[PDB]
Amino acid sequence: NPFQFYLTRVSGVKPKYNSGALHIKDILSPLFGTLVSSAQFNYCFDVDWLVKQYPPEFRKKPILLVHGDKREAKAHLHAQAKPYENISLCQAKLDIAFGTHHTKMMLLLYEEGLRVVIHTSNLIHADWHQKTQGIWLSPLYPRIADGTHKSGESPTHFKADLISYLMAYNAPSLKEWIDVIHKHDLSETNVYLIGSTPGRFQGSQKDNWGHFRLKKLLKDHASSMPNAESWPVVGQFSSVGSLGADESKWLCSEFKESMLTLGKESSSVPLYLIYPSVENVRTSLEGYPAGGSLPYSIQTAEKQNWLHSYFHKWSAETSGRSNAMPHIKTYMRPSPDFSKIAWFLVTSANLSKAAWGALEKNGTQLMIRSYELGVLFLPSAFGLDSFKVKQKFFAGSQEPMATFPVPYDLPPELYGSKDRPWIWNIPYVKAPDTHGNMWVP
Repeated sequence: NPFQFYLTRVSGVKPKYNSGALHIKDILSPLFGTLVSSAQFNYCFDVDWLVKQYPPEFRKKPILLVHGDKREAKAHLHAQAKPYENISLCQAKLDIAFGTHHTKMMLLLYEEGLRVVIHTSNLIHADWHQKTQGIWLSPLYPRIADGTHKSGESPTHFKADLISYLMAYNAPSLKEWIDVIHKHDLSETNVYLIGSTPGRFQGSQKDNWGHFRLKKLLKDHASSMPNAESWPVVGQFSSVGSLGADESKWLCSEFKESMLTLGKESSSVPLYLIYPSVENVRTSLEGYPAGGSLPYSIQTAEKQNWLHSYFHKWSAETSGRSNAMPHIKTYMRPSPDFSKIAWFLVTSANLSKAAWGALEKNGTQLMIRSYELGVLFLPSAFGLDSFKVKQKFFAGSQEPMATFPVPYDLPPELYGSKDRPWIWNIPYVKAPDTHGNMWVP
């Protein structure tokens, strides 16, 4: 299939729902390539666990961990890695307050070429065990021969855009990876990179990152259709930032405005937000502890009760994952009957200004606090005008190159009047979870 979009394996679902899913041990297997070295960009690391996911024959190859931890957290990560002489660390600079290094990416250098993996899971056992997580696997990119001058660039500009993302760190260990990427041919890549890096972007730079980057790609590489105003926007995420006292402050002004862009020309567009309810979490495979990875605080939520009228339950019968709580984040533009989509984005970015950017200085500057990274699937990059939605995620549909695997059910289902968004720091003592426990933070 052309999309190379996968879910992680879920322990406890029937095998038909894991056939075609990937565990981290599969990604790092010798079948994917003969590993020389690797870089693991992430937020949270269990180093003992991570080294054990590499094949035994590859466990002494150099590994670079790219993280954003400071102070005692930084010391803790260094102490985790100290037993492993082959592990180096790169601390990503976070010079704006309340930012984090959230990007989840593997750079895998092999004897045979290079691969890039952009995904949504932390490098801890629980993120790969019973959660819904998303992975994009690049092609095996071959080396460009010594002495040959060619760009190695794709029609989506992925090579230059990945180098641009790594340049933003201003880090010597990542300049080494930039030089690796320069030496490989990434021309087969059919996705667009959408990154966030921390900073204040004006002028020539405003469209490089965050939601203005999305807007620019949709302006330039998508077409508007008649009745575009009836094509909804769907956003699906595992954490919610402080969005302001009403929808006009950010969500339905600048964020929705970027998401509804199509084509170059100059709003009643429905907006569906998918976020687990308390009942989704209680009845999940993990039970209430799944909610330790859904970090919405009561202090934030009680400032924006207007937001919850946009919320829809998690449901994923299409992939057998209704009880596997989502840590994937996705954004997409379905048709009014949800049978087609104009584009699909899988990313680390949750529904927050820190991740997507907030306009400042009278709309001339986009300020971003965090590192995030995702890949955008546009029909034009596949010779198509729209994607047909795959009816069953792991099924064999008659036109796989035209048929996009959406991992959750459409249309999304609105919360009922008794439902509440999962809020992780209040107790739930009315009904026990699948393991027989309550939640008492």
